[PDB]
Amino acid sequence: KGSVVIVGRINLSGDTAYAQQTRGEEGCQETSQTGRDKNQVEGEVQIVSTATQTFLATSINGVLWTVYHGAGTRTIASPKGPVTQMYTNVDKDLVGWQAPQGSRSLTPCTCGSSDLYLVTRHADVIPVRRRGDSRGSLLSPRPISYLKGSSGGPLLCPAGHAVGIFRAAVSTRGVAKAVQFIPVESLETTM
Ligand SMILES: CC[C@@H]1[C@@H]2CN(C(=O)[C@H](C(C)(C)C)NC(=O)O[C@@H]3C[C@H]3CCCCCc3nc4ccc(OC)cc4nc3O2)[C@@H]1C(=O)N[C@]1(C(=O)NS(=O)(=O)C2(C)CC2)C[C@H]1C(F)F
Ligand SMILES: [Zn+2]
Repeated sequence: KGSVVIVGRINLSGDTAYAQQTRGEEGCQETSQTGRDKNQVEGEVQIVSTATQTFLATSINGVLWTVYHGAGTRTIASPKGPVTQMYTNVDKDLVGWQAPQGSRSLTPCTCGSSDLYLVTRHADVIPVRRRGDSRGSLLSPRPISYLKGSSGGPLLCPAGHAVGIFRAAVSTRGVAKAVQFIPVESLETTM
């Protein structure tokens, strides 16, 4: 199987969040096969792809994290070739690689806030009220299509620190009312 390939990023550096593509589909396919990606990486949230799926990956404490149901056991493409996973935990739906050079890492949240913000692959910043260790409710529910492809993205606190990794959606009749996530403390324990 090919490598996971970084194909873009969510720019959060300014006052406006927006998605940027850094590699098109043909270059993605070639890069997945070789595992050799010479593109410069920037930012905290990467848009990633395999031959068959696209989703997100988030750098926290020097590790690029994403979901097992997107990446499986795959390597990630890098300037020196394929890089093997540093963490794999199917029971948490969690994988991680060493963060690529040029990426910036989020810091784990320590403030205990229950007012969260989910960042999607379309650079929507969606307010979420935390409802448990691994769940939060959308303040404004919306069709699940708006969340598809955003697994591996971050939930952030009001200070912009990482609270969790988006894993699954709670959907009733196609409407997403809540999200389910990997708490950052599970990542910290993994580390
Ligand atoms: C394979 C999809 C996974 C499945 C089902 N799931 C759901 O969300 C479902 C749906 C009904 C919506 C389908 N909800 C749902 O279970 O809710 C109930 C409340 C929770 C409690 C259960 C959590 C289970 C998490 C999970 N652990 C796994 C572990 C190992 C594994 O090994 C193979 C596969 C695993 N699979 C898992 O979950 C996930 C999903 O779709 N995640 C999102 C996404 O965007 N993925 S993606 O980027 O498009 C992608 C698919 C390209 C990568 C965020 C949504 C976005 F769509 F909103
Ligand atoms: Zn915080």
